[PDB]
Amino acid sequence: AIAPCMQTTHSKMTAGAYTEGPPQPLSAEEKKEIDKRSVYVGNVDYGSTAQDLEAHFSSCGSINRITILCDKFSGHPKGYAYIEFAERNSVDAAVAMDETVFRGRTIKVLPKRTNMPGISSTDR
Amino acid sequence: AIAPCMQTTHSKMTAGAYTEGPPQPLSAEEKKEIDKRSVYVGNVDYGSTAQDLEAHFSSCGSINRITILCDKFSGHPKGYAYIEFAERNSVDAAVAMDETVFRGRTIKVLPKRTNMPGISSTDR
Repeated sequence: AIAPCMQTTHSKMTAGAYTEGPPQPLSAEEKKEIDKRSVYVGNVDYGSTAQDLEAHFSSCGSINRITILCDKFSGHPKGYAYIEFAERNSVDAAVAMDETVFRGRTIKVLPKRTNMPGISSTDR
Repeated sequence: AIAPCMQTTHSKMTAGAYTEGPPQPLSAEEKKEIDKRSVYVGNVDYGSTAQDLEAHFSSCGSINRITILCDKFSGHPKGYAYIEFAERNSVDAAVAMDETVFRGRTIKVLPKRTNMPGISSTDR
C-alpha cells in the first residue's frame, strides 16, 4: 500500500511567455484525441477541486488535462469539470460512473461531446 | 485546383460560449459581460485550489465564475485559471497584479474573453 505523504509537488514549469493566455501548445489533432477521451463531470461539489477530483478519476486511468468551471451565477458555486484523459480506455471507464453518487449528490459523467449533430465523417 | 465548396467564414471560439457541456448555455450577453470582467490567471501552481485562488482575487472584487484548467500532459501539473468577476471594477483591479508573486512564483493575470460560433438545437 503506497500512500503519498506530502511531497510530490512540482509545478515549476511556466514556459515563460508572460502572455501564456488560455492556450497550451497542442495541434488540432492533439485536441481531437483529448476530447475523444475526455469526460464531462458535472454537478461536482465545490469541495472536490482538482487534486480530489483527479484522485477519483485517476483510478480510471491517466489524466492529460482537466478543466473545471464553477458558476456563482447560481449564488452557490457549482462545479462542472471536463476531465481529459491520456487514453480512450480511461474515458470509457469513467463514463461507466455516469450516474454514480458522490459526496451525497448524484454527479453526471459522460464524454465531452462525441455525438452526431448531423453528418460527421473525418473523410468524405 | 479542386474546390467543391467556397468556404469563407470567421473563426469563432468554441469553448466557453458554445460548449457549456450538456447544460444549455446561459445568455449570450451574460457571457459577454462576464468575459469583459474576466481575467486570466496563469502559472498558478497545482498547489493552489479554487478556495485559495478566490480568496486572493476576492480581495479585489466579487467573483461570478471561475474556470481552472490544469495540464499534466507535460508531466508537470500546471494551472491556468480564468476568473470571471461580477464587476468591471474587479477585473481592472485584478489585472493590476499581472506582475506579482503568489505562493513563491510569479503569476500572470490579464483579461480573458470567449465568443460563440452559434447555438441552436433542432427538435424534429
